[PDB]
Amino acid sequence: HWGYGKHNGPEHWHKDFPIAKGERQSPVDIDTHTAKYDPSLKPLSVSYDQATSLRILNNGHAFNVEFDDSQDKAVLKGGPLDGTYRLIQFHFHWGSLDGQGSEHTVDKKKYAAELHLVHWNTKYGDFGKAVQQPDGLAVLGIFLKVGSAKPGLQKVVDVLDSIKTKGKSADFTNFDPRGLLPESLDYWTYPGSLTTPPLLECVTWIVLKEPISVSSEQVLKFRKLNFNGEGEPEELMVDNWRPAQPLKNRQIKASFK
Ligand SMILES: CCc1c(F)c(F)c(S(N)(=O)=O)c(F)c1F
Ligand SMILES: OC[C@H]1O[C@@H](O)[C@H](O)[C@@H](O)[C@@H]1O
Ligand SMILES: [Zn+2]
Repeated sequence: HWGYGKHNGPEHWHKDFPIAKGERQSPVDIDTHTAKYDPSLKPLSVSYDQATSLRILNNGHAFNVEFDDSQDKAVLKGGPLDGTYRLIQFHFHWGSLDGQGSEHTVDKKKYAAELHLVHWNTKYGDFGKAVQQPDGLAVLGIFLKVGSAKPGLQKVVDVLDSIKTKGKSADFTNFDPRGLLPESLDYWTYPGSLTTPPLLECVTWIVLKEPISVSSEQVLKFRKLNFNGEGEPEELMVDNWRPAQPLKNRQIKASFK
């Protein structure tokens, strides 16, 4: 099955998932000079006060923090979005070293990691139907740099020892994703895809300009996770990022002048 290694990684995905070579693949490099301020973007609304986290899962590619999306609690709206998008999960991509790990790049700069908060468009009823639509998903992407610790991340860090290997999960209730946001909501936006197989072209990407800082100790604990299952030879879960893909017939819009 697909992964991030030499024999199953991003350069192989197109064989099982030919959309990998499609017209609106993600991630992309964000050329800050070419991105254009868009006055038609409405204010972005990140409304996470009633979020209900449930569980954290090592899926063999990353770890997902899952939310109760059975009703409108944690939602994203405004900006480029038409209607209401409900938070279903978040996860990260990260590197083996601090100089790589992000999926999006900014003027070709790679960050140490990238957080993805995944939301589905409520007009389609469920996530599965949403991923059959060109506007089914909105992913809020947040870069991580290594510096001061992010206090709101520590609860995630401290549970990772209990989900070291593929297929392990743990209760993860009462986690507040507001503690993972930077101060500014300035963002870039463009139409793209899932960055993992099945690579479906359903996503409105909203990538925040301001990174969050996490400590070296925090990201080092991400790097102790395993891609493999329990009892199998250890393959550290590192470098679980897809590189930038061709922009093709797309423009990146900026929320800020
Ligand atoms: C199918 C579940 C799923 C992912 F596994 C995933 F990695 C992403 S991503 N990296 O594009 O944010 C999604 F948006 C997503 F919906
Ligand atoms: O034709 C002019 C238009 O070209 C488009 O490619 C740009 O996105 C618009 O901002 C611009 O007004
Ligand atoms: Zn992701």
